[PDB]
Amino acid sequence: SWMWNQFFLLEEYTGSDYQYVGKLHSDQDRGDGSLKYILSGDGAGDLFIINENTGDIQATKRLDREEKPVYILRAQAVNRRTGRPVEPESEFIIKIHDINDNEPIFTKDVYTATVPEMADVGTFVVQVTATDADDPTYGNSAKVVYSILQGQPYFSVESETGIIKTALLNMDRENREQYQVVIQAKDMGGQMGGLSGTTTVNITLTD
Amino acid sequence: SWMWNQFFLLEEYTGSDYQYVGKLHSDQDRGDGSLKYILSGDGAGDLFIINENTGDIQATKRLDREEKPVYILRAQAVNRRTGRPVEPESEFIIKIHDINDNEPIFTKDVYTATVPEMADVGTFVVQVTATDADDPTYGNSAKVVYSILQGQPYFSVESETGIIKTALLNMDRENREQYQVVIQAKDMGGQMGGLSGTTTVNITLTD
Ligand SMILES: [Ca+2]
Ligand SMILES: [Ca+2]
Ligand SMILES: [Ca+2]
Ligand SMILES: [Ca+2]
Ligand SMILES: [Ca+2]
Ligand SMILES: [Ca+2]
Ligand SMILES: [Ca+2]
Repeated sequence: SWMWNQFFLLEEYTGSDYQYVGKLHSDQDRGDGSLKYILSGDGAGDLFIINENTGDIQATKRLDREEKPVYILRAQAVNRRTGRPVEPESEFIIKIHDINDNEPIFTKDVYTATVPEMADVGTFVVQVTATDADDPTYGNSAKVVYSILQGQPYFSVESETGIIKTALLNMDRENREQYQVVIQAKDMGGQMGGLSGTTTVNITLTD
Repeated sequence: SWMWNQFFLLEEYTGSDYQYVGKLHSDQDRGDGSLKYILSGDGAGDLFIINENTGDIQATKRLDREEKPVYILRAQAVNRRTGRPVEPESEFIIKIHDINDNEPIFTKDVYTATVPEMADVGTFVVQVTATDADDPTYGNSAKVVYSILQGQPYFSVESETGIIKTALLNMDRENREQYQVVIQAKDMGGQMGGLSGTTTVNITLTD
C-alpha cells in the first residue's frame, strides 16, 4: 500500500510571512462553507495552524530538523453546524526536510599519534573523524571528504575515511622528529559551497 | 475520502541544489534495496526525477505556477529479485504553490475617454482594469485596489472597480479642453509591500 499521509516542510525557514505546509481536503467538500477542518496533535494550534474553511496548513515558527525531524498530527473534517464527522479522523505527519546547515566537526581538535621512522610509504599513522549533524540519507549535506592542508608530501590522507599514512620514504627521526599535520573535513562531498572544519594532528616519529 | 496523494511545491525556486518535492513510499518496502520505485507521467524523468531506491522526488528546473499549476504523475514499485510489480500503479499530483510575483497589468497602457464639460458630479468617465496573474485563492497576491495618483480633485476612482467618475470638475473655472488621469493598481489589497502598475487615461471634454 502507498503511504501518502504526510507533508514535507523545509527546515530553517526565514521568509517574512508564515511558511506554507500543504492542504488537508476531503473529496466530500463542495466548497459551500458547510465543512470545517480541524487540526490536532503535536504542535496543533500554535506551531501549525489551519484555515478551518479550506484545510490550508501553515507553520508559524522556524523549525530545525536537527532538533526535531517529524511531527505526528491528526486531521478531522466535520459539518460546521453539527460537528458530525464527514471524514474519519486520520493521523498524518509533517516531515522536516534537511538543508546543509551543520559544518563537519572533528572528534578532537588535537590528535596525537606516532609512526616509526623510515616507514614504508602507506604506513598507517592515525584515523581522524569529522561528524556532520545533517541528514545522511538525503543529498550530500552530511557526506564528508578529508584533505591535508599541511603535511604533504610527508603524509597523505584518504579522502573518504580520514586515514593518515606516511607518504615519503626515508623519514629520519634524527632530521625531524615531530610533524604537525592539519586536516580539513568538507561536506557536500567537497563540492562548491560545502561547509568545512579542521583538526591538528601532532605526529612523532619513533624508532 | 481524504485526498493525500499530492505534493506541494513552491514556484520560482532559485536554489543551487535540486528542489525537493517529497517521497514515494510503499509499506512493503523493507529498506533492503529490493524495491524499485518508478515514476511515470507528465514531466517524469525530465522535470521530476526520483531516486529509485528511496522514492525521493526532485524537480530539475525552476517552475512557474502561472505557466502550469499542476502535474499528474504515476507511482509504481517493482521487486528487483522477481521483476514483478508490488504496488498498483497509482496517480498523484504535484501542485505548484503560488508566490506573489506578478504585478497588476492594465488592459491598456493608454485609455481614451470623453466626458461632457458640465456633467453632474459622479458622472461615469471610463473603467480601467488591471488583471493580476497570481493565485486569487491564496492570500492577497491577486487582490487589486485602484487609487488616483493624478487628476484629483477633478476625478475619483472606485477602489474596487477602477471606475473613474467626475468629482469637482464642474468647479474648474479654468476652462480646459484636455485632461490626463493616472491610476495606480496595487495588489496585496493595497497593503504596503505589494506590487503595482499604472496607466494613463486621456480625457477630452465635449459639449
Ligand atoms: Ca538545522
Ligand atoms: Ca553538513
Ligand atoms: Ca540540516
Ligand atoms: Ca510565477
Ligand atoms: Ca505567482
Ligand atoms: Ca500579484
Ligand atoms: Ca471648466
